[PDB]
Amino acid sequence: GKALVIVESPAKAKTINKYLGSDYVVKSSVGHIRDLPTDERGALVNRMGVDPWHNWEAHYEVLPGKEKVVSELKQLAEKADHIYLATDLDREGEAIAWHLREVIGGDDARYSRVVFNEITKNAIRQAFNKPGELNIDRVNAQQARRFMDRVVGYMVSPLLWKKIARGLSAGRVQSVAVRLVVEREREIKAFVPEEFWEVDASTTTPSGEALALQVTHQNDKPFRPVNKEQTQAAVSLLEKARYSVLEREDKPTTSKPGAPFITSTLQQAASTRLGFGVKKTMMMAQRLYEAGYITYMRTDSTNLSQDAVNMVRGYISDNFGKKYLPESPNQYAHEAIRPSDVNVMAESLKDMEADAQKLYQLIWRQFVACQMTPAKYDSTTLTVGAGDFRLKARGRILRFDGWTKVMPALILPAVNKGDALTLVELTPAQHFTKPPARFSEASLVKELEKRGIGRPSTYASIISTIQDRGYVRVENRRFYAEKMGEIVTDRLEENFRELMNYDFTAQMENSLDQVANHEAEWKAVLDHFFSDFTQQLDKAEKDPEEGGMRPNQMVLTS
Ligand SMILES: Cc1cn([C@H]2C[C@H](O)[C@@H](COP(=O)(O)O)O2)c(=O)[nH]c1=O
Repeated sequence: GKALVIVESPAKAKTINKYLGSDYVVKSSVGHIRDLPTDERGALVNRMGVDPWHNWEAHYEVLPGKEKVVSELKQLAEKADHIYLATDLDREGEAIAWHLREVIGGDDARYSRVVFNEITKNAIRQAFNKPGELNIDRVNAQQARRFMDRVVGYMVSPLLWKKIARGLSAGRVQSVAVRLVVEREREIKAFVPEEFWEVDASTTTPSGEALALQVTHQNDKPFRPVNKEQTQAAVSLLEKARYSVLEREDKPTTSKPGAPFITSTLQQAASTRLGFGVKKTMMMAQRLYEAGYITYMRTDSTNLSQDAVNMVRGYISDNFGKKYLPESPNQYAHEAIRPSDVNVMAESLKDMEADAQKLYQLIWRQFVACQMTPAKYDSTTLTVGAGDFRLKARGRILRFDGWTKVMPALILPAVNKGDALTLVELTPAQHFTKPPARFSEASLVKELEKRGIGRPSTYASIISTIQDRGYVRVENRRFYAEKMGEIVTDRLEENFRELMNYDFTAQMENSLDQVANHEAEWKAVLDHFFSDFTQQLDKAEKDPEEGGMRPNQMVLTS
């Protein structure tokens, strides 16, 4: 009679229940149901639940207490015509859907795998309207990832305990992420500030208005003294010069709004704008999503659907006006993270705490803004001559706010070419170059994406998973490398070159995408991975005098 619909959480079940008819019975598996534990050695194989020596055979086990949950599903399955798997659209979502279908058993024809990137009336309709099949390639991709991660962790770690210290850990990508922080740490420790000066000038227009200028050239060459004397020398020359407006240029400029958020950009914005960490932002994001307020929070696509863009353009038109609505929609190049209904304001959210509302507001503003016209400004650039010196002044005036209208609310004098300015005061100032900035959780993710290391679905885990391991720590919202973090990084770099290499790591991601798109077979990809890995691991175990990993020692004076 009725149909069975399975989701992974209660909150997701309630929201989706609002859009599924009487013939549907929604049920949340409430968790993962089944998963993995916690030249071959049976001991290692059981702890991992994967066998690199018997063609990657796995040993999945239902989770604790989840046994009664299993039987409850089987019952609902026998009294339902069709079974719908409505797990989240990403790969682990596909895998979770796979585990459900394995555990419940039955004919494959009995199953369907729905896909949706937001939980709305219209989205849930098209989802169950044209349902698809479980994509085994996306499943194979997800498991391959879990398998190699497991292999690196359970096989490299034992070596680290023997060579460095008990309790240490290793991570396929985790170690690579730690390397970036370790290199940044070392950069900062070795940086040597450099002295360089600047000179500003206070002048008067003929009328008598105040005009501030900064020295840019001397002898037509850039002006950049490096000590106190070089400056005073230039200062006393400038004190006698006759100042005049050698040139004026007025050009209209514009500023365009940013593209709609994606996982990485969202985290950075949340961290920069609201001081939210990656974990905080991703938990609220998911909470808003499962509540039906925003689209799926794991994406690297900045695209927007036709309806989404048409609903927003209408909003801009009713609430802002003709001059804010571009002629044609803005096209940036799955969907971006955006509100599900542009007409629902942050203040109208129900089950959400203050910060989850602030995040929604941020997402809302970005979305609305990206579809509005750009801001217009009238820039002015005055160039002033004085002896062999050339000075400059910058000024900007807003003419049309455009997109900045949806963001919170927030001047050179009049002079013609050839006018004489009167010197009033000369102000020298000493500065010094700064060392590279420290990574933030979000910035680190940003760096990872730039290098193609993470994936919208692993960033948060990567970030969290490299902490409380004694390698890197967050202090004042910034990353700091610990000594043990450098100790382990050099070891891995010397004895696991390929695994620590940035290009090889990014390549693995491409590698994994290829399995998902049927451009590669998962076991073959795992075999090649294991081959390179065990060759590295074998040499690492040898005594250092044969090229093996160095011990964390320090011999006497003997
Ligand atoms: C669930 C999950 C998905 N993903 C991804 C990467 C892909 O961009 C995305 C879906 O891609 P696909 O449509 O090509 O299969 O799922 C991860 O990287 N890690 C995860 O844990």
